[PDB]
Amino acid sequence: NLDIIGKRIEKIKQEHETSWHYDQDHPYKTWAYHGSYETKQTASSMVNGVVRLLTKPWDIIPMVTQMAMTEKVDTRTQEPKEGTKKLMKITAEWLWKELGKKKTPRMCTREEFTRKVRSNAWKSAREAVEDSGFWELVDKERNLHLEGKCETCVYNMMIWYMWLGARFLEFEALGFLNEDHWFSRENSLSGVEGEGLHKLGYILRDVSKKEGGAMYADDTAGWDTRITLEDLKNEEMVTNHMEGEHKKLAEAIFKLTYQNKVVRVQRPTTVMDIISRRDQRGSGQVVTYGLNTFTNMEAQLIRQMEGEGVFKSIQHLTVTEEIAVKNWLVRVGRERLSRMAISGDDCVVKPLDDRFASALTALNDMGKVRKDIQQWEPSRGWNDWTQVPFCSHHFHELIMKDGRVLVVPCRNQDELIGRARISQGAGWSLRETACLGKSYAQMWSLMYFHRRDLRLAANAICSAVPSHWVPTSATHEWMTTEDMLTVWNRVWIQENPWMEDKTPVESWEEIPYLGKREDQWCGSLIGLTSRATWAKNIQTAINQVRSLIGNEEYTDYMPSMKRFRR
Ligand SMILES: Cc1cccc(O[C@@H]2CCN(C)C2=O)c1F
Ligand SMILES: [Cl-]
Ligand SMILES: [Zn+2]
Ligand SMILES: [Zn+2]
Repeated sequence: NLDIIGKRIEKIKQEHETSWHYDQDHPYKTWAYHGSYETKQTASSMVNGVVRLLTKPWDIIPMVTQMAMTEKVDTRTQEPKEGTKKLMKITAEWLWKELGKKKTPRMCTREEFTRKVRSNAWKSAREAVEDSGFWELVDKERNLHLEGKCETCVYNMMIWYMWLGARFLEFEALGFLNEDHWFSRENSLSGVEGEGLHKLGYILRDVSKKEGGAMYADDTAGWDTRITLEDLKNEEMVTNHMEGEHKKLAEAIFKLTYQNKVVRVQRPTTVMDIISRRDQRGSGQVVTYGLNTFTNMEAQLIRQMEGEGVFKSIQHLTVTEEIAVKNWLVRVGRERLSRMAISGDDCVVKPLDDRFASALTALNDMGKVRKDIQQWEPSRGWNDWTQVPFCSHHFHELIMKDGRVLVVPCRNQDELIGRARISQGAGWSLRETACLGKSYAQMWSLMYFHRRDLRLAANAICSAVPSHWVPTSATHEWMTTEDMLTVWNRVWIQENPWMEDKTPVESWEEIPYLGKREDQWCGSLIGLTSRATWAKNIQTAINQVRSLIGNEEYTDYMPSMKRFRR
C-alpha cells in the first residue's frame, strides 16, 4: 500500500507544504483520501462554422443543435468466487499464449515515441523530447522502477493524464501491444484493431455465416469502473512472455501505476485531493483499448463455456472441470474466438446456440453487469447481422448496378451531422476550421457515400474549401489530398478482400445509395421542403463560404452527382 504510493504522496505534499490539509469532509468512500492543497483553474465544444453554413436544414433539428451545447467512479465491485477466479486465470494464461505464438514482446524506443509526438496523437510535449534534461528525469524514474519504486507516475483527473515521462515508460513497456497489432483479427481471431470501418460490416457478415444461434451484443455498464484486481493480475501475465529489462519494466508499470494508482482531482469545496485505488482501469487510451479487448475476449469465452455446459457452478471448479475447460480451449478455443468481434469494451458473439442468452452467473460474478437489462433477464439476441450494433454503427448490404456487393457502415444521420458541426479546443483560424470541415466531408464520401444528404453535403464542403487545402484532424484514408473517387476505388475495390472482380468504378453515379425509405429510416431529410430548397440552391451556400475564405483556387464537385449536370 502506502509502501508503493507513499513517495509519490510525500513528493506532492512537499511541493505544497504551505497549503496541505487532511479535510475530514472529503467525498470519498471507494477512493482513499490522502490530503489536499490550494488549486485554481478549469474546455467546451465550439461550432465549426464551415460545416454549419453548408448544413442549414439541420439548424432546426434539436438532435443536431443540442449536441453542441453543455457516481460510478466512487463504486466497489466484489471479489469474484474461487471458481470464477480459476476460470479467468486458466483462460488468461491460454489467451496470452495464443496471442504470442506469432508475436515477440519487445520494448518501444524514445525514437518511436518522439516521432509520434512530432506527428500528434516545456509547454507542448514536442519540446520536452529535445531537452535531454527530460530524458535524464526519465532514466531516474526508469532506474527507480527497476528497484520496484515510483515517484513521478501520478494521474491527473478532469480521461486521466500523466507527465510525458510516465507516458513514455508505459509506452516502452506495453506499446508493443498496439504498435505490433496483437489484437489484429489475423493474430487474435476475435479482435479488429486496425481493421477499419469499411471492414467491420464484412467481418460481422463472416461471423453470421457460422452455424449457431442469434448474434448477442450486450454492452457492459461503465466497463472502465468494473475492472477487478483479478482482471489487472490476469492482464499482468503478459510479462510471463517477456525477458530481461523489458520483463522487469512491464512488471513495474503493472505493479506501481495500474494495480496501485495515485490520482490528483480538483474539488470546488478548490482543494486537490490525493486518492489511491488498486482497482478499475487507469492506464493509457491505447493500452486501455488492448487490455479491454483482452479481458472482454476472456469474459466472452467464459460466457461461451457456461452456455455449452463446460462448468456447472462458479462457487468452486472441480479438478475434472479444470481439465474440461483446458481441453475445451485446446480443442475449440480458436474456433470460439473466431465467433466473436471485440473492440475494447464492445462485443458481438455468435455462440454455438441460444443457451448463451441465459448463461449469466460467470459474467455477473466477474462484475461485467449488462447495461439496461435486469441482472438475470436473458439477453435479447439479433436474428439479422444487418441490425447488430457494433462500434456505434450498423451495416447495410448494398448491391451495385454491376451486381458487386458493398457492406457499408451507417448510423443515425443526426449523429453524423452533429459531430461534424463540432471542433475541439480554441485558437482555430478560418483555414484550420475549413480543413477540419474537409476531413468530415472526405470521411462522409468514403464511408457514408450511400446516404443522399451526406454525399451532397460532402460535395458542397469540398467545393467550398480550396482544392489544395489539406484535411486536418483505425484506417483514416480520407486524410489525403488525392482525388476521392481514386481513394474510393482503392478502399472498396482494389484492397477489399471480399470483392473478387477488381474492375475500377469510373464515376460517382456507379456508386449506389441505400433505398429512399432506408435513407429516411436512418435519418435523411429527403422529402422535406427545407432539404429540397437546400439542394436546389446549394451553389449559393458554397458561394457564401467561398466569399468568407476569400479569392483562392476552388473546384466545383456538384456536377459529380446526376441532378447538378447542365
Ligand atoms: C432525392 C429525393 C427528393 C425528394 C424526395 C425523395 O424521396 C422521397 C422522400 C422520402 N421517400 C421515402 C421518398 O420516396 C428523394 F429521394
Ligand atoms: Cl428501393
Ligand atoms: Zn513511476
Ligand atoms: Zn442505416
